Amino acid sequence: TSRGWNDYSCKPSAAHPRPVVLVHGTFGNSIDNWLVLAPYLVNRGYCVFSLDYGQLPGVPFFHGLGPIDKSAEQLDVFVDKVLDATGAPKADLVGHSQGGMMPNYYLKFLGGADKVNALVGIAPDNHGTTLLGLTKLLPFFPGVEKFISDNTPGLADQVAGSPFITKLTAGGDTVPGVRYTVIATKYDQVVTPYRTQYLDGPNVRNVLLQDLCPVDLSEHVAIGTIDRIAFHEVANALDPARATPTTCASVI
Ligand SMILES: [Zn+2]
Ligand SMILES: [Zn+2]
Ligand SMILES: [Zn+2]
Ligand SMILES: [Zn+2]
Repeated sequence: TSRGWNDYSCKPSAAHPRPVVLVHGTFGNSIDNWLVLAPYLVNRGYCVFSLDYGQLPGVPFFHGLGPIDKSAEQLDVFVDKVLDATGAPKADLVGHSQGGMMPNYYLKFLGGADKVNALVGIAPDNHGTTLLGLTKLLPFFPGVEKFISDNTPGLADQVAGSPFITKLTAGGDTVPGVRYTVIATKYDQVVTPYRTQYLDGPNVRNVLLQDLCPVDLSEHVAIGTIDRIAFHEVANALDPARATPTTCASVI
């Protein structure tokens, strides 16, 4: 097999020689965040893999809740396991929200630079957010509310000015060797101002969703779960040689 989703017998083809690792957001998991994007990439011939991270005992389905440094270590082990199995030298990473930000910890402090070619962030909180902003996720994930507080570490670590965010962004945003893409939406209600999602460096491409389609009004959750315009742009970043401009026509 040269395509699949969590199929560890998958072997990346010559057209798509790097396997893709998908990294969910806050309150997400390896399956539900990626019900549209994973098949979408499988149909374009990628070997796709998705991990669970930040699990809290007694809270199935809703992850990204444990300490984000520990989450980055889970990502570390998971990428090694995907590379050990596929044979490939490097993986490409796609992440939504927390999952677009957390891999920068792996890249910067756990030697992920070696093992990663590209990091694509969809609505990533790259310089953190507020607890108030994170509460705007709750209507999409009701039932998680009773198991969390302001001290839930996966939430507190995302707060702009936290010890975690301070450590992560003390130096520059990027690490040499890696191609970074950020896809943001101006209607983001969770991570504001939305420009703080953007990365800075020589090898960064920041993209505003509404530049691609002016009438795509996706907010924070939609952009990383169901938005095919966003996902077309993800497919461009994963294979820049065969990229084609993303317009409203990608909505199907
Ligand atoms: Zn499910
Ligand atoms: Zn899970
Ligand atoms: Zn390692
Ligand atoms: Zn920065």
